[PDB]
Amino acid sequence: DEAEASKFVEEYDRTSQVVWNEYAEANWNYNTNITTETSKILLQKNMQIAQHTLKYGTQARKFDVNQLQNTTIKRIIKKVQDLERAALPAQELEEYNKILLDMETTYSVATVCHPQGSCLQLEPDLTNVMATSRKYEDLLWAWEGWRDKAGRAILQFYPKYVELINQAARLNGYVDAGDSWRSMYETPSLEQDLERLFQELQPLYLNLHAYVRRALHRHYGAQHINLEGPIPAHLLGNMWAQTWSNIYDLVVPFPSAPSMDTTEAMLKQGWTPRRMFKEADDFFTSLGLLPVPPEFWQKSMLEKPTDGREVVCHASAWDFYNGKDFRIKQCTTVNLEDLVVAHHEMGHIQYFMQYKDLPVALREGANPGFHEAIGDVLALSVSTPKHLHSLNLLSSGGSDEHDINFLMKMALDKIAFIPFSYLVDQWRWRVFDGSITKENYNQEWWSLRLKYQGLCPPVPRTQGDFDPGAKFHIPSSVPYIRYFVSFIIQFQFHEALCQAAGHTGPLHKCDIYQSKEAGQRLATAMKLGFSRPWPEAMQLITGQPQMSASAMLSYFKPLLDWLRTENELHGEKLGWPQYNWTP
Ligand SMILES: *[C@@H]1O[C@H](CO[C@@H]2O[C@@H](C)[C@@H](O)[C@@H](O)[C@@H]2O)[C@@H](O[C@@H]2O[C@H](CO)[C@@H](O[C@@H]3O[C@H](CO)[C@@H](O)[C@H](O[C@@H]4O[C@H](CO)[C@@H](O)[C@H](O)[C@@H]4O)[C@@H]3O)[C@H](O)[C@H]2NC(C)=O)[C@H](O)[C@H]1NC(C)=O
Ligand SMILES: *[C@@H]1O[C@H](CO)[C@@H](O)[C@H](O)[C@H]1NC(C)=O
Ligand SMILES: [Cl-]
Ligand SMILES: [Cl-]
Ligand SMILES: [Zn+2]
Repeated sequence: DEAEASKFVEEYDRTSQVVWNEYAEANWNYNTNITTETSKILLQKNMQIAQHTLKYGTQARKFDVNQLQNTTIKRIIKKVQDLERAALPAQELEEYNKILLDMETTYSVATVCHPQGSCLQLEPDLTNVMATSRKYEDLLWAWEGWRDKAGRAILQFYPKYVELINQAARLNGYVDAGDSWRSMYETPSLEQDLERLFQELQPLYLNLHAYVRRALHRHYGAQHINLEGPIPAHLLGNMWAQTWSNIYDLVVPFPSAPSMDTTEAMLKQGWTPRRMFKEADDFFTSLGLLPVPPEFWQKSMLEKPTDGREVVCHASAWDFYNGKDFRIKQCTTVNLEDLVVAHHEMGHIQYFMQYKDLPVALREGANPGFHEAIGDVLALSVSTPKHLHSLNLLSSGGSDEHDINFLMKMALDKIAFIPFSYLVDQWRWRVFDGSITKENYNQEWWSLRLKYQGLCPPVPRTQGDFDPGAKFHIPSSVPYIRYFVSFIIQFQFHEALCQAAGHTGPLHKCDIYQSKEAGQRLATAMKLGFSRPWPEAMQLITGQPQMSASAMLSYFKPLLDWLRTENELHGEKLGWPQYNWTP
């Protein structure tokens, strides 16, 4: 048993390093160069990695894991027993691989055209319309057009995708794909834990929602906003209304305290995508954390190519499983939003670099939420008016009015995201368990959009619509609950790191730049990779083991007080009791 187990793990690790590296190369080549040739080569490398996964997975299942002495070895073998998609018979596997490729390509190439006129891509064109347009009809054209072209096109693939991903999950001992995905957390209480955290953020979200709804009523008119109903989904400055910070101009608490056009500041000062990533790299090293290798700068795709290549523009970070080659792929735009995204992606890279010496099976975050949180933690400090001023992107600080303005800007991103990030996998888990059929995909999506976010579609949906498909993570088959987890725990990390850095005063005023004490907490946790259950890494960072909304609540407490006073004086009804309302 124990000698065979150790040898197996050693053999698994050295062979996986080679196969995964080769696969990552082909995957990268496709993602940064969408052609028939790179598609063919990718689909072929799929079969190579599946061969390897089957070989070692079949072998791993011969071990009685719960009868093994060593913890690290037992944990590796348990994981290898899960073949994931390689559990599918050859015919279903090739079909599944092709479906995944087809969905990603469809989404990444979709355009929205005026007749006899120009065609708009999602990045940057439609994103910019959603962020900057203040015309109801122009916002609707982009919102609907994007769903018409990307969402509807995904529908033909989705039922078969569901069938095949569920089949793979069952062949690996799970009840469905949702079961398989949730198991990434190793937390039996997950669904209830997440529900409790969501409920805790309700007073803050409802108050933000009511305040923003009033400001939209002001701008877009009484005929288009029901002050007791859900908010039309196209008015929040973002394609998915998942973050609302682009309508800051419509909702400024104290318009007498003006803040700098940060984008114009970045453009004027000649900021480029490369500069944005260099500044992120500097923040990590200021903490005593690792710099990205010279290779990163050579091989990364940090901006949309202009040589005619079709690419997957959605930001992502890549581990090539050799401990040397790490890359980011991002169609970076020069603005504050993408500066935050650059930091998020550099957090993934930092995690890769930190756990690079673990066996490849353990080269994952403590849970998927941890991997998402790292970059966002640093970005919280980056976002402070004090720090932005030090980058010469803001002029100031430290009036109460500028303070509530700052908290509002942060809430529009961080608070608004809470119900959306909770909502995506509530929908998918119910698709995977068979409670939502292909007949009810869209209707149940909107039911949840209403229930959790208090949003309504600006135009009634019809048969053939598949709005979930217009969101990257759906055709791309990337689990989403990690983002909800991330947003809760990143505030816990911020609080702990700030304490470790000797910050006193309001949490939202903390900037951990150059804190070696903060860097050390992060490094120790990240080095664990997936080697221990996640509460150990939580414990290392925060001095306790639990997920908790208390840090986020504390961060936003002065804003909650302000919102309650403001909403009360205008007599807002919190929530959307007129829930059937649409515009
Ligand atoms: C359970 O098994 C794990 C895994 O073991 C490893 O993989 C197996 C498949 C097999 O190949 C086996 O031989 C191999 O060890 C054990 O985890 C390892 O534990 C050791 C000792 O704790 C770790 O050794 C460190 O190695 C790293 C570099 O690889 C060094 O940084 C470090 O070097 C020194 O540390 C000492 C501290 O005493 C200092 O004096 C020095 O300054 C220097 O820093 C260690 O030598 C090793 O990293 C672990 N490997 C993995 C993969 O986790 C584990 O010990 C076993 N547990 C039990 C209960 O036996
Ligand atoms: C894009 O992919 C094609 C395969 O069709 C390849 O020939 C070409 O070299 C690639 N271009 C770049 C920029 O690498
Ligand atoms: Cl939608
Ligand atoms: Cl996840
Ligand atoms: Zn991420």
